Amino acid sequence: QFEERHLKFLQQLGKGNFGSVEMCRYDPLQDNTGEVVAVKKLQHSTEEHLRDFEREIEILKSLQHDNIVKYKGVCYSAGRRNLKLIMEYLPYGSLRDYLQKHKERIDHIKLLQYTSQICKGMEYLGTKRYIHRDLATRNILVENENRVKIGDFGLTKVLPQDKEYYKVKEPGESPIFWYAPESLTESKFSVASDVWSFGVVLYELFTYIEKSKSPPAEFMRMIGNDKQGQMIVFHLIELLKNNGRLPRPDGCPDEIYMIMTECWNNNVNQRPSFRDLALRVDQIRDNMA
Ligand SMILES: N#CC[C@@H](C1CCCC1)n1cc(-c2ncnc3[nH]ccc23)cn1
Repeated sequence: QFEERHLKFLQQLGKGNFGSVEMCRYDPLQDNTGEVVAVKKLQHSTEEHLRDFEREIEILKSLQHDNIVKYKGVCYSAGRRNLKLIMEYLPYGSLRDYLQKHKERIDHIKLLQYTSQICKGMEYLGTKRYIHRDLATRNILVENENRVKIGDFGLTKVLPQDKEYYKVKEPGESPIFWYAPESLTESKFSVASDVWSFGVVLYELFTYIEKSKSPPAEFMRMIGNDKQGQMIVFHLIELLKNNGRLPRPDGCPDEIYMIMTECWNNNVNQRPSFRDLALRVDQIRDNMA
C-alpha cells in the first residue's frame, strides 16, 4: 500500500547481509507533511533471497510487541519485485552505537532495563516458535532512552512442527562469535542457541562496546590472531569445547556474569529460559533500586 514514487530517500541507516535499510520520508501529498519511515530492500534481488525476504516480511507482520520493531507495510514497483519492507523509524539508531555514544550516562540499572526488554521480546518470539538466529546489540534499535526493540529478522526461521531446532547453514559470513557451539558444529539453531547469543548480548552491554573488548577481539585473542581462515572456526569450536569463555566485563558484578555463563552452557538443555532470565534480571534491577 506504499507507492514507491512517494518514498523520498534521505540516507542509509544500516546494511545487513543481502539487505539494507534506508531512512525515507513517505510523503504522498507532496507537501513535506508525510512521516519518516524505515525501508528495507535487497542489495541484489536473487530469487532465493526474494523468497527469504517474503518469509521475513510475513514473520515481522505476525509480530506485535513493545520490544519488536513495528511492521508498517510493503512496497513494490515495475510489476511485483523491487519488493520493499516498510517499518517504523527508530530515531536513536542501534543499541550498539547508542550505548557506545552515551557510555558515561548509562548505568547498570539502565543496562538491565534494556536486557529485560530484550528478554521479553525474545520470549514473545519463542511463543511463536520463531528462532531469531542473529541476536546482537547491532540488531537492537533504540526508540528512546527507555525503550529498545529487536530490530532485524533477516535470519529468523520458524521451527518445524515436529522438532525443537532448525538445521540451516548458509553461505556468507555467519556471526560465529555469537554462535552456540552446536550451531558451529551442526548448524542447529534453537531457542537454546538464541539464549546463548543473548548471553553474548549481555556481555556486549556490560563492555559498553569498548574497542578491544568485542566478542571478536576477545575470541581472536584467545585463539591467536594469526589463525587462518576456516581454521578460526575450528579453533573457536575447540576453545568453546574446553569451556573457554569471554571474560567478565570491567565493572560487571558477579551475578550478571553468572547469568552470562549460565547462558554459555555447552549442554543446550541446561541453558535457562528467557522467562527465567527476565525474572532474574528484574530481581537484580529491583534490588539495585
Ligand atoms: N536492526 C538492525 C540493524 C541495522 C541493519 C540490520 C540488517 C539491515 C539493517 N539497522 C536497522 C536500522 C533501523 N534504523 C531505524 N529504524 C529502523 N526500523 C527498522 C530498522 C531500522 C538501522 N540499521
